[PDB]
Amino acid sequence: GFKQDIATLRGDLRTYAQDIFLAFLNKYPDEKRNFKNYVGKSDQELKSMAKFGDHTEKVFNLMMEVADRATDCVPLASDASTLVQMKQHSGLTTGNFEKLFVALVEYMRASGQSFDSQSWDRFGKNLVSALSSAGMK
Ligand code: HEM
Repeated sequence: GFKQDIATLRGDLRTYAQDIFLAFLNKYPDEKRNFKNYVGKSDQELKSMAKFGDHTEKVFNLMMEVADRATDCVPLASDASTLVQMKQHSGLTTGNFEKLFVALVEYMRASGQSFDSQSWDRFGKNLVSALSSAGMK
């Protein structure tokens, strides 16, 4: 289930992080409007740009901690507060986070592997709710 999935992702986190984030950016190309440096780049290119590698590993390191601190796929309100308050996320709305989690669940659904994709779908919805409650637009 969900807690085992966190252990599976953590065991190859840099590969999973890059591959899910690319799934996100390829499913929702207008989302590169938050990442202008990523325009006109193939996946293999993006993987070779330092700020892509280093945002994406830091995104997934923190997302796995937030997932690990959750109860029944419901994140801590403190985790949502921390995420909202991040100066680098001033541009963003809950829509940006919803799209990341849609791509993450679709990635799990298409993988060869017994991920609990329904728990990730609830985690993504619950995080978006928590972000709204913490002050995200
Ligand atoms: C659980 C979800 C997310 C986490 C945990 C997260 C985490 C982070 C972290 C830790 C940083 C600091 C990394 C660094 O610059 O050294 C950062 C920066 C940033 N995040 Fe996020 N982020 C998340 C979702 C998003 C989403 C969905 C977007 C846009 C759709 C986004 C856009 C950005 C941008 C634009 C920056 C700074 C510029 C850059 O990425 O190069 N983040 N994020």
